[PDB]
Amino acid sequence: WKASVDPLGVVGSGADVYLYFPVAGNENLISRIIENHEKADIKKIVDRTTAVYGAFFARSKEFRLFGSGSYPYAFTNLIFSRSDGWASTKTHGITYYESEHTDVSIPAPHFSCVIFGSSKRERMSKMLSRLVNPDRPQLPPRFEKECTSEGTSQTVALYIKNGGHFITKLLNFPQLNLPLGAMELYLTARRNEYLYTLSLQLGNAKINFPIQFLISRVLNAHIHVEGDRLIIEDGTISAERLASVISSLYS
Repeated sequence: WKASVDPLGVVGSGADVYLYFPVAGNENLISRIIENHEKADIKKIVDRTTAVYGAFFARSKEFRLFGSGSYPYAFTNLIFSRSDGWASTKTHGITYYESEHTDVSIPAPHFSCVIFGSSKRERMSKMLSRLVNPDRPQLPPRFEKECTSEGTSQTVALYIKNGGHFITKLLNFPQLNLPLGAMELYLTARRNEYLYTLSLQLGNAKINFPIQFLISRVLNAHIHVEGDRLIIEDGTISAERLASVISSLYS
């Protein structure tokens, strides 16, 4: 069953936000996000991970994460200590570790699964069943491309169904509840900030040159419209604010 695993089919269909982080080049950002949510075992896992695939579900308030990495027995044995509030349970052989808000499995030496969030978060055995029968989420072409680029790219990818709501956060405005569609967002680290490009689905709504210029100057970015999509390129956001924007999905 480990022969062919699509991590996006494992985190599941129907998410409000899909995320992909190559760990190399994005260490500080991922550390900050983890810190915002509460400890050592998760950081330890990340330090052995090459790529993280994530899905956030607003209704059940949870993140589901899948990591590709190297998780040998000598490593796993030394984490999930009961003095840290981790309980283990035994199941087709696999061990599950549970805590108040975080469940973790290492179902094979190169895969990790983490489910974090409210008491309505998915059961680990249900996520693990998607190792055998995966879901089939639909993702945009560059997001799909980034997901198979580990080693060649360090671009962080997000796909956000409610792009209206996210754009206000990302651009530091207040919550307006804009009538806009899906957003694709691609970021790459420069020093302590991120450079990004995004596309935002506008629908039939027009955006005139005045609103365009003002956002543009606010962001110090190149902006244009293509068909029904607003394209922003060369925007910047600090790694600290980016981490907060992502963290703020939960709570």
